[PDB]
Amino acid sequence: QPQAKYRHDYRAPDYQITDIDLTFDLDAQKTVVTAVSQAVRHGASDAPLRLNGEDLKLVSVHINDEPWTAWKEEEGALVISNLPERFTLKIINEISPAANTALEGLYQSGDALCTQCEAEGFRHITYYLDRPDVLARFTTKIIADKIKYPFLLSNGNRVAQGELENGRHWVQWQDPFPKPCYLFALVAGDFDVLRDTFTTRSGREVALELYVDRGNLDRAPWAMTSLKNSMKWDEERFGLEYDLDIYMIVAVDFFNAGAMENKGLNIFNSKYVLARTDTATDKDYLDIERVIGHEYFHNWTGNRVTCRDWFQLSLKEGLTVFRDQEFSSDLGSRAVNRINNVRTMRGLQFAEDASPMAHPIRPDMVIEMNNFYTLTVYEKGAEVIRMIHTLLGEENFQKGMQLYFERHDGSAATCDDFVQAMEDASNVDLSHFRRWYSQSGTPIVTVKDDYNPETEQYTLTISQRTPATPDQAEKQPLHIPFAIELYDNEGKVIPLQKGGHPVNSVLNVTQAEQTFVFDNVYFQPVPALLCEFSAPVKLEYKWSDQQLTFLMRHARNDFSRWDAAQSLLATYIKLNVARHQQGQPLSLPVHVADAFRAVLLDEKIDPALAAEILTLPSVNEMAELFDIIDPIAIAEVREALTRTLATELADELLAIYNANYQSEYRVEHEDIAKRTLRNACLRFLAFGETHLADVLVSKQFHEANNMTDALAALSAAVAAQLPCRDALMQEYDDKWHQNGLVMDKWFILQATSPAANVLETVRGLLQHRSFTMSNPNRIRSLIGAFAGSNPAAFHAEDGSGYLFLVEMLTDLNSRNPQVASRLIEPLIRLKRYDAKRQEKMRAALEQLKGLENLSGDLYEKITKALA
Ligand code: NA
Ligand code: NA
Ligand code: NA
Ligand code: NA
Ligand code: NA
Ligand code: NA
Ligand code: NA
Ligand SMILES: [Zn+2]
Repeated sequence: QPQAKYRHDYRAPDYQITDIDLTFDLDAQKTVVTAVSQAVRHGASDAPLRLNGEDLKLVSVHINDEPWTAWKEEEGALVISNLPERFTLKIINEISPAANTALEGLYQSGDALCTQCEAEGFRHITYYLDRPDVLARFTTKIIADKIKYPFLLSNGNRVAQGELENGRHWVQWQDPFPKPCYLFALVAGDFDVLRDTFTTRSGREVALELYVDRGNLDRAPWAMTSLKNSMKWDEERFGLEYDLDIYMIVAVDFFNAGAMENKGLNIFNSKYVLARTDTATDKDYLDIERVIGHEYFHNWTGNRVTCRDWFQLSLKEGLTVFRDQEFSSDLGSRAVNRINNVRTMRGLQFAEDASPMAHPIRPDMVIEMNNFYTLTVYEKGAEVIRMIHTLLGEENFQKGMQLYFERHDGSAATCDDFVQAMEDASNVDLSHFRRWYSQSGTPIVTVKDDYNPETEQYTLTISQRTPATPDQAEKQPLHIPFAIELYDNEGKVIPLQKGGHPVNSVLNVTQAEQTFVFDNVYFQPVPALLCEFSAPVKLEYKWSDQQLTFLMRHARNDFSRWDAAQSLLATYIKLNVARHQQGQPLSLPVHVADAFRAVLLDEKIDPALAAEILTLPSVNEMAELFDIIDPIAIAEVREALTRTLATELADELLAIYNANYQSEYRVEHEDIAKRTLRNACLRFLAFGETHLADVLVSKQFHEANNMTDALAALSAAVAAQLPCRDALMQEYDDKWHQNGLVMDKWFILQATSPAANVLETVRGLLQHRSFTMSNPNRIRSLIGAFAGSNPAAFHAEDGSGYLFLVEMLTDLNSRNPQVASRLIEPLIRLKRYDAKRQEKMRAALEQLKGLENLSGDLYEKITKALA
């Protein structure tokens, strides 16, 4: 029942706050906050100051040290009337970190106290202008028990400290950069601290401090290393240096999201900090690197230039995601990064864009802004930034970055400001391109071709449309950069030209329908279309199998080779799902299996690329091939396809598995790539002849000298239901039960198991010694993984998965609505399923709609879903 807010309602605030002096008298049960703000009236003389506040106990209100009588509290607010044009506001209020189970505001993480203020959490700390176009200079004094909280941290530099009576002490911090309150942070606790330094290119020496729970210093150096790598890369690639003297990171165990870019004092979920080779996989290492980079990158794209309002979230997030992908891609394998980001787009983001929650990357309407930290705003947002990069090229794109910062450094900006900077600096016209900000849904691009041997011309007829979405009945054509390459019979690229002039290979597809003609095409080409996934679109082209296997062999970009393989598999995934619905077993032409045999035996192919080709689309990517999802058929077909390839390629699989053995473990990209290939081979081998598979898998688990290899073996034992499974699963538990992060991997394998009794096991794990409903990571690794990553069990025909999720959400709605709203997502996809499943999913949603004290977070999603 809160009301929707609308982007078109934006208005400049009636009051600004320029400076705020905060004091916290910290205690888990009762913290007392004193906030002295210097305010200035911009609006009308008679306009009251309206402060946001949630669950605060107001103690006093003074204006220039006069106790104020002209105020009132209303729902979510303190409204203060009859004010001068400039004045000092002082508010004292109380809060209770220990009661804060939602983990928004000031809360408790184990024995630590920490904050999360984005999007609107600072209002849970004191009454404030909790909107990101109000930027203020903060000073923060923190008073606490010295033994319990020996480290008292906030943004910026320490400027004062003292000791008090009765075992208390205090520290005061000042951050010279004006900031919106969402970037405020405070941490209090007892930590081990890893300290290091980075010297910027101009010579600024930056102290780096990573704070971790006592005992975890053995797991901190990789995050420190990645922080230095991120700082170096931002200098080399974007020309950006860190702007303060200290960079602090705190790893906390209780955190709803991944991490948070609070200026000078980032707060991280420990999953994105803590690694050592026996606890963390290669993928953990690269996610640490990604996320460390991402928060660092926000220092410019988010902090030095922030968001005018929350509808502009993608201005920081699309651009910072783009930056983290570029970082990862530059340091590591660009092809593997691009592949993975495309898998995410097509299999997860396209599903959101086809859901009741569909929105443009710059939303128009929001009820609960924490619901809009989405695949769309992030991943599609980054694809839009990448399109700009495609249209401008690197040099002009960097000119646009520089112009963006020159204009907006020190302020809150809009998506439109950013696009204008890019357009003005490059002289590329982005007026049509802007529609990508305002239109939801995934465009479908249909391509037909014609080769004319009399004129040696090749013609592409390209059409686009975006189907209506629930949020938008009106859709219009976009400016779609559509990259192509044309290949002759020997696999060489044909120069693109027309009328004697070269033609850019990025075509501008701007109309509902258009034709493009290329001259001097001396041989009928095989096209590579939408190269490097040049726009976030569904491609419709009538490929032959042979065109696709030809691209798998000859395409110049590794991405195109993988993508061609995906298009080849899509045909046969669809075929086999229809078969499955008719009771018929898997059918695959011999020449398809041969294409994958060729990948395995090709000596020149990068193993990173080979590994991706040999990784089948996930059940989520497979679901996107279909209008109506049959999750049981998809799961069974994926397995049958794995078993068919395991049998047909058994000898080649074992040979490549053995050839990529590595005795040394290194977190190095060539090594990672070999190991990904070897483990991609193991997945198939696990589905071969049982006794061979069992031996191979058990052996890898017991001989692994690193968690990447041990987990790959354990996961294969679960997936193929091998005899060794229960023993290996018990061993892992017995060894790792005290380590939450490591047990998350195990809860995911339990939740995603193909066993017939998976729900009964998942329910039993609610009582496991390593599980707790108080920890978001545990919740997501057991309950989220079941609902979101085991659609076949979640969607069991008896409706048991939906009932289970309802029960869990009934708890989480009151305990932690943000995590609840993450976990409801699979139920809101009901219209993609068959009538009988829809009926049960609607019944489940209607039960949740009637919960007493329904959170705004759930209410928004439930009302869209039931419409
Ligand atoms: Na201000
Ligand atoms: Na001040
Ligand atoms: Na309130
Ligand atoms: Na690279
Ligand atoms: Na054709
Ligand atoms: Na054709
Ligand atoms: Na437990
Ligand atoms: Zn971010």
